[PDB]
Amino acid sequence: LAMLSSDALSSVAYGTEQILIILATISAAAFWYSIPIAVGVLILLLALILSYRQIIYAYPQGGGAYIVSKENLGEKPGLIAGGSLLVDYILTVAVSISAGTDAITSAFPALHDYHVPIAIFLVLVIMILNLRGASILAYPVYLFVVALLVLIAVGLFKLMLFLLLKAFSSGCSALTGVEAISNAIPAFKNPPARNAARTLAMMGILLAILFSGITVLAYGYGTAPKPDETVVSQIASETFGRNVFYYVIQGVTSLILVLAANTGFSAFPQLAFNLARDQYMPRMFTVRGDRLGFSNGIIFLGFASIVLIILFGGQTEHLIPLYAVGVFIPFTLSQTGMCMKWIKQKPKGWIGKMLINSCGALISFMVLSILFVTKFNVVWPVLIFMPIVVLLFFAIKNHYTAVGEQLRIVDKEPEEIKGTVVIVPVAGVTTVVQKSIHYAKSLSDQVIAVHVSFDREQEKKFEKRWEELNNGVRLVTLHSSYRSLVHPFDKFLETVEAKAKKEQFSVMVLFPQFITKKRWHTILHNQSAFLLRVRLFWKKDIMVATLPYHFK
Amino acid sequence: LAMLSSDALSSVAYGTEQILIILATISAAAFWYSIPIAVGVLILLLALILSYRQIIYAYPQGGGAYIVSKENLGEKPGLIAGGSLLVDYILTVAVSISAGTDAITSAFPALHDYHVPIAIFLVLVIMILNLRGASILAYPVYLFVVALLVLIAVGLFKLMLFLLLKAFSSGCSALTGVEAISNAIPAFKNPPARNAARTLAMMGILLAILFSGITVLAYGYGTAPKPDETVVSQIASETFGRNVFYYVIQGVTSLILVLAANTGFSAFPQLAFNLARDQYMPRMFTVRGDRLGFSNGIIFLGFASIVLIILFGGQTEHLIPLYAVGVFIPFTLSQTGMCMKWIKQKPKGWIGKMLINSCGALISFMVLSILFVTKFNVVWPVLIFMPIVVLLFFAIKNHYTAVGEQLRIVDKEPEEIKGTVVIVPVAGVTTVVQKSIHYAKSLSDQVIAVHVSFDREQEKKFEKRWEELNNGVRLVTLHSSYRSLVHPFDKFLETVEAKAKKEQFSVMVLFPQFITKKRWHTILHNQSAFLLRVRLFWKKDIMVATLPYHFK
Ligand SMILES: Nc1ncnc2c1ncn2[C@@H]1O[C@@H]2COP(=O)(O)O[C@H]3[C@@H](O)[C@H](n4cnc5c(N)ncnc54)O[C@@H]3COP(=O)(O)O[C@H]2[C@H]1O
Ligand SMILES: Nc1ncnc2c1ncn2[C@@H]1O[C@@H]2COP(=O)(O)O[C@H]3[C@@H](O)[C@H](n4cnc5c(N)ncnc54)O[C@@H]3COP(=O)(O)O[C@H]2[C@H]1O
Repeated sequence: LAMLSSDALSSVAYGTEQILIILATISAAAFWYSIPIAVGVLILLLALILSYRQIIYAYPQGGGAYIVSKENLGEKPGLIAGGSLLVDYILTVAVSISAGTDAITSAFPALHDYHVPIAIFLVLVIMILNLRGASILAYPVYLFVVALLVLIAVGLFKLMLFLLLKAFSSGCSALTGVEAISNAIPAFKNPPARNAARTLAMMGILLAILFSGITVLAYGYGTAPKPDETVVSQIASETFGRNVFYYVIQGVTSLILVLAANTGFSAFPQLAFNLARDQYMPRMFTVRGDRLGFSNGIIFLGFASIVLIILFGGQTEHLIPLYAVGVFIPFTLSQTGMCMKWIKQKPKGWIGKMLINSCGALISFMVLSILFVTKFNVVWPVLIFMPIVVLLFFAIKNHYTAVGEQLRIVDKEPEEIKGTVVIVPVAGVTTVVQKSIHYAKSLSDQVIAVHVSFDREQEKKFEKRWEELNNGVRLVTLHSSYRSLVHPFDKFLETVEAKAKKEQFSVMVLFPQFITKKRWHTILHNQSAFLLRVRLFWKKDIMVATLPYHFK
Repeated sequence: LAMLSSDALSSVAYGTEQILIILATISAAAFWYSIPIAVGVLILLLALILSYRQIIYAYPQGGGAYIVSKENLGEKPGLIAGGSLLVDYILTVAVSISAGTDAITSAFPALHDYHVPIAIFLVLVIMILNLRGASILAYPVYLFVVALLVLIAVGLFKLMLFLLLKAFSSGCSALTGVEAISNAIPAFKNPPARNAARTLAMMGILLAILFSGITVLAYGYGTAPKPDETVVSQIASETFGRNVFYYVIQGVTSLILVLAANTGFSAFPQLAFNLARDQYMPRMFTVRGDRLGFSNGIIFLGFASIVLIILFGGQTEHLIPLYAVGVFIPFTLSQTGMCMKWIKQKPKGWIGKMLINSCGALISFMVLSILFVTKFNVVWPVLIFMPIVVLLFFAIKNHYTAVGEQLRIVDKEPEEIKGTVVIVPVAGVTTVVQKSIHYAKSLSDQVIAVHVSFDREQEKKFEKRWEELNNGVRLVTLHSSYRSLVHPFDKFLETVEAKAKKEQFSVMVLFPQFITKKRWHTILHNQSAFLLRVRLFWKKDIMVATLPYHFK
């Protein structure tokens, strides 16, 4: 469960802190109310757990909060859930990294001045880790569970209305990672659905225990959220006095928050694939296992997290309502979808599932409404992003539908080709030119070599050296008055294409891609051919073949 | 002259300011010494002018300070001059933009807090202007000349030892733009050499007049360099009292400094071409007039100027010794090269050219030595960049020489090809697939279509739809258990390449590049083919042809 429960188990490092921050606007003595609200949050958690249990039972293939919110409501709610899951992933990496840096700064207060630099550094190291592709993502979660359990144990040993709703919303903001198991069902044992339901029940129990313990410890110690450190940090400090175990707790908390960010990065492509299978995201994302869109997606979430951690300054309190909205819109849409699927169907336990999902959906909608009407000064990014991202999804869907309409219809075959002319541009006669012209002669005749010379005498010397060469292909030296390569070439191209069309031939070009095993010679070599392809050979409907001449 | 004299004529906005800053460490009363040093700088200017006059006479083709410093000394000094000209261009854009922003902030003191933001904004707007490719670059220079001439006139109307060497160096740092005419000789009238010499003489006279007037006005007004504004700004303010004409002077000064930055950007590719013609810079830069390396070069100088304006904070005083070193190393190397060319040859006026170039070279070497031993805390970027850039130039030269050795030698022709097999991967039968397979059948037989299916039933449906299609090409459905596209494909590729080699055939692949006239659909369409080309078709020596299927 660890590799998937990272998000939810790490949420306790800031759930109680958010509750206390919202309850600190009244007075310190109001911290009493942090005890009921917490269990109230747990109540919602119950519903969510129960609700999502049904989802793993409902969709063994693994749908999370998108398939449920698309197959049940319709196109627009499904795309809204998808866009909100995307913003949930961006906020997951942002908030998890911000809280990890805040925990580190709590451990080492001298670093507190450099909060956003270490934050962007952590984002960048996670980006690099997820760009170059385990059991190293399961030890930190178990360490965090053990450390927090023993911290709760020793804390108990030592110990032995609108604003309330705002606190309830900001505390439910500690329930964000529950979607991970519903998204990653297909990664389980032989009974995937039952095993995933069991492990999500274990996740719910463990998260409830951790959150309740942290809240009761915060109540007992009478702690308050200092801008310098988290509430869990204060609990550990007041329980163990900044000893080795306190530093262990801080390091493990930071590690699990980094791990939660990593889970956000590694679970975004699951959303991208679920969307691109429905023609809403680019087809590059359809090949999930080959990691095609993985690099682009990691780049995008890394840059978005950087932007949302610099604009918001790394203060997790100012980013947590954005995260709560981004994770609770999919919650509401998913629970509403489960409710609608239940009412449309007639299963045996119809009434119980009805009531549970309806209660959960109402609670989640109430929470997100409060987040809207309370922290709008930090939730307006949702109101500017969801329209943009959903309109982008719909634009992609419209484009793919138009392409399908203009492509599925097979029509009359084109006119029969009676041969090809292969223009083989040459810089200087080398082994690469010899190989390319040999292959061109293999493909067809009329192998027209062309050299766009920049000097008349050099042109004559090159033509003489060509006449020395034994290849029997006609070569055309085009003189360019200034150091140009496109205009003479495209003039010759127009002439040769007109001649080929009159003789009914298909124009083809060879561009030997000189490849050297050094990974930085690509800027040096064959960078004058990408010019030709981009400029005058992808606008003419002309085949442009590349011969990978390797270097040794 | 304006489009080339922008740099030198804009240097007066900060030359006298630098002189006064260096002379302000003693006392305000030391500003008297700003009068002799200025004319002393003028003396050096004379030599430089004279020296570079000879260069336009020596090299009508246009060599500036690189060809002179390569054809006369040798490889290492020539590459040192090239690298130092590159750092001179980076510092030209950086310092010119920084001084322009400083002049703007002088005009509008409320903007002085946002100095580096407006600086990076100006760098970015010049980058955009020089990325998308006049007479709009000549009016600002003439306006600046007229404004400063009338300012000098009204200023005269109103008015009617180691540290000294440091001031002399920082004042000679106002002589930076002289290289522009020597670089852009070929852009002149029918007698290019004589006309360029005449216009550089006019440049020298005008720059001397402007600098002498500004220095004498600074002496007369007793002005001192305030961190808030330039010396020319103080002159204009004390002469015209922040009237409309003072704002005109400030705006025109900022405009000409922006224009100087633009000249740096637009003259860097001249250096890049002069280097790549000698195999020291990538061959992408050889095609100067077609603007191949222009985009990469503009990107590089823009980012380097951003780095050197953020690290140095936009303070032109802390960037001006870097600029002076970067412009005076090429000065010294060029004058030494002219001296050595004179001594090796035996021209009529041998002794005069000898003495002039020797005096200029000694003065320039002394200036750069003082810049080294005085402002090293801001000149260490040269000491970390010149080794890197010169070693990079030598690495490129070695790589190109090795490639020439391994390529110029034409060897025995490869074995004769007896035909080709064209693998034509297919996603779904469309018009694009029909066109690509028609072209493949045109090229050769054994048109092997392949479909890497992700679902068995979908595979059967696709095969049935193919059998419905009339094309007589064998199709292979490869089943991938997970959503992959490389591994099944490269296994099939290994098998088919082995079969082709046994039958002695050359493997070829077709990848129809779906092009839509929208400039942002490239992320959507045909992004699963770049995967194949990069992953398993540029490591196998397999021709990879792309068919530009346009969209309508
Ligand atoms: N003598 C030499 N010294 C060092 N490196 C050498 C070399 N001869 C070839 N190479 C390297 O091998 C690549 C093979 O270029 P090729 O001449 O086959 O094929 C050329 C030709 O098809 C076309 N092309 C480039 N310049 C051209 C020109 N001036 N006139 C006509 N076609 C040109 O672009 C292709 C690649 O051009 P690019 O020069 O970027 O790419 C060259 C260059 O990177
Ligand atoms: N039914 C449809 N709906 C919407 N857009 C459609 C479409 N059919 C084709 N296109 C668009 O046209 C491009 C032409 O792809 P084609 O199938 O010729 O050529 C394919 C094929 O040669 C290869 N390829 C991609 N997926 C493959 C797969 N699953 N199995 C085998 N080859 C594949 O890569 C080429 C380009 O793939 P990609 O899909 O990026 O590129 C596709 C896609 O962008």
